[PDB]
Amino acid sequence: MKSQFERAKIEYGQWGIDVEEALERLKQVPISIHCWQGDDVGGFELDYPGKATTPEELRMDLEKALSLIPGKHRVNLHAIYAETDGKVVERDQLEPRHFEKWVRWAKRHGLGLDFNPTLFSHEKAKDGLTLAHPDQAIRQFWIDHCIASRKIGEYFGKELETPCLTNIWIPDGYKDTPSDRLTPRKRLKESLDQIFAAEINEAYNLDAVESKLFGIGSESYVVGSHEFYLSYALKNDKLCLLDTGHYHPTETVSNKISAMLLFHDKLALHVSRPVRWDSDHVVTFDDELREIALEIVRNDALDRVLIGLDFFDASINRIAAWTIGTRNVIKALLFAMLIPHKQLKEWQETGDYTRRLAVLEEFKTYPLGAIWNEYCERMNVPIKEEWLKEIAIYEKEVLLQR
Amino acid sequence: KSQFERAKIEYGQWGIDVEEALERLKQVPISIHCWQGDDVGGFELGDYPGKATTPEELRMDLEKALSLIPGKHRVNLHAIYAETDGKVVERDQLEPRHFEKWVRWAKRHGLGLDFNPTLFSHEKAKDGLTLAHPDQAIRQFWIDHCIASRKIGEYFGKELETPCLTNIWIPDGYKDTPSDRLTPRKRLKESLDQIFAAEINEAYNLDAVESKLFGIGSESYVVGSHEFYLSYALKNDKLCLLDTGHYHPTETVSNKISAMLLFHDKLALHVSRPVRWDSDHVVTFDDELREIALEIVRNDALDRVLIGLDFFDASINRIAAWTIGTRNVIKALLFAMLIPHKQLKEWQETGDYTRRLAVLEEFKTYPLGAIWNEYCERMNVPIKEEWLKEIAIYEKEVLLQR
Repeated sequence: MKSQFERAKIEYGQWGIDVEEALERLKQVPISIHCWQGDDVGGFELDYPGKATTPEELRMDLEKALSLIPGKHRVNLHAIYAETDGKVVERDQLEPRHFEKWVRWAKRHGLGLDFNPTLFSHEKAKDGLTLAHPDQAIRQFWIDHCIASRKIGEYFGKELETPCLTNIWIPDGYKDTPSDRLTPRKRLKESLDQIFAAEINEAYNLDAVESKLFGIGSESYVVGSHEFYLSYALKNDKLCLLDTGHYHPTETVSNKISAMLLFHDKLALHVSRPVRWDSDHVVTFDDELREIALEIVRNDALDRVLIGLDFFDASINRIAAWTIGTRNVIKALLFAMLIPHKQLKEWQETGDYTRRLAVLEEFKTYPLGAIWNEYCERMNVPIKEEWLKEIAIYEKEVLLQR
Repeated sequence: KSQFERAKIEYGQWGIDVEEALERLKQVPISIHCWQGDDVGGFELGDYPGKATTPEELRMDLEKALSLIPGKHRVNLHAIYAETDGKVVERDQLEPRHFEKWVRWAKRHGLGLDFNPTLFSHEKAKDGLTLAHPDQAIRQFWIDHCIASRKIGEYFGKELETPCLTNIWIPDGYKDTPSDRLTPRKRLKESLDQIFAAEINEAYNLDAVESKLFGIGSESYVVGSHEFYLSYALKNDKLCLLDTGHYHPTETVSNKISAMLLFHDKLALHVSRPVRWDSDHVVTFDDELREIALEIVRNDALDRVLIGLDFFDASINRIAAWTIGTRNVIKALLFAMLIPHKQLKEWQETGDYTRRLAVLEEFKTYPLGAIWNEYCERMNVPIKEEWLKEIAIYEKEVLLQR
């Protein structure tokens, strides 16, 4: 087989694409994978079979997937994954102790940890408003929670010697047509001001705001819109986090990256396949994923774009969702590394649209597979479909016994 | 007129004061664009007949339309509308002297002027790049044209004692998939920086940037994107101009006003009807326009939102196009002012989504016509359809003879 790799490399090398430099480079990009795929977003507070229902089930499940995904990565956690020890602990009261085990496990595995406060599935979120709720006592609870979550993020970064991204997503909005779009937004601004009042060293923690266009039950209006967070983050030196499923029909995260890189040091990204609404299907190796990777790489933004997954498909093997999802994004970055950017750029500069079109096109049939397979061999994860066998045995022996 | 009086009582029962609304309405200026009158030809060195051919014709046509539009408004001029007395003047050499006849006309009619540099239909725009052209000599030339345009808007403001909005819209982009989305944008940023270097008093001039998603010739990519402009304008304390035809399918300006007023002092808005692309059909009294009006009125923003028209329809009478469109945005403002905000606000704060919905819906049949008709008589413009006569007469007696 390995001649295929040698032969593949001379094809890319005829363009001066150094595949050895690309693999060296790819090796180091971490992808933050999301814990909630493992237990259908259950968490530990107070239809496909085999989910995790237990911290020790979830960590094992994560290990299984990680061992099938080449490289070294991070795990992205939600506050409701706190380990309380059988004590009822309220969300405004969560503390570094409540994530001690996660941090120990991450250290053990060489992982980073990213965090999120949870502002859904909760008594105090029942009216569909949280940070932007009319009642001052509700807003304050959620504020205290977010502040607690930042503290927990600071804890992660200090402990793991890699900054944690603490991302705020709120569900706040209305099912139907609002009579006031201004007042809830105003309240959101005021809540976020208070959440970010205390400074945290950015070696330990970075904050992100995540917009959404609509959700089920928040259909006609959501408070934390794209224009809102884009202005807020820029005003207050915060990261925007972009979810490829959180935008308009035909709306493109690839088109935004480059523009944001001009005005923001760093940018955060959640990848998820939306199908007609924000369905959070599993990421696929598709045109827009390739296009994103091209922007990341082309723009020399590998350390500037913090790449994460977010999807929850309960219709298939969940270890498999993780392994497919993450291998696709890696494959896309690899493909983007294997593009002749200099010639493509020069062609664009000189108005040679004919060649720019032609080669972009011709590169879609370059031996990507052979480069992808060799990289899997060296990074000790199974090649091509062989990772399926590993999942089948773990389904039989572990998942199907639960 | 007793008809008016019964209507005033239906509204007054919610505590809406029609006389107060009418007096606020009378105050609001709408910026009417000159280029509808000559089909965007300008005066630089099949369809409906009798378009303006010369500035005197164009001014007559505008006077006519204005005579049918209730209130006191403004005219938005494009640089190609310079009067250069038979001389060729390059766009970078344009001075206030080339607009004194417009300013003398404006002053004599009590009109404000708004302005735009002209960055299209020119030898130096043939590649479909302008401020973002790879060639430094091209960029520099258009930079100079924009600077010179800011001085002209300054002239306007000094002269008319209302500040001029000088808006930048550029056609820059690529037909097909670009291989570099960042560098043209870095260039656009740099150009703009230069354009805005010289300070000018906000009493005389305000600058705005207009994002588009896409046009003919530029389908895949537009340098001056929404995200780009939003950040630019925020960092550099400049205005955003939103064009209701410049966005995604299902994407609304009405959902953005509230977010932007939370971070920008002032906003500009062009209204036009997009039919499936940025087609610039004549504005109609529709759902989104009403919803735009609602946002402006209920967010207290009648002095914060600079409202203008942008549309070029050649299939119908051009004076009618202005009178329909401006009459529609004024009609929509009136509509908004006659909505019981206080109660609807309070109901949302309360959770009474049933009354919010019911009542917004019942107001759809309130006697708007009777108020609108009274208004038009008070303001000395024909009522209902009767302005068609003046148009028919004008067409026979003037536009036939052209």
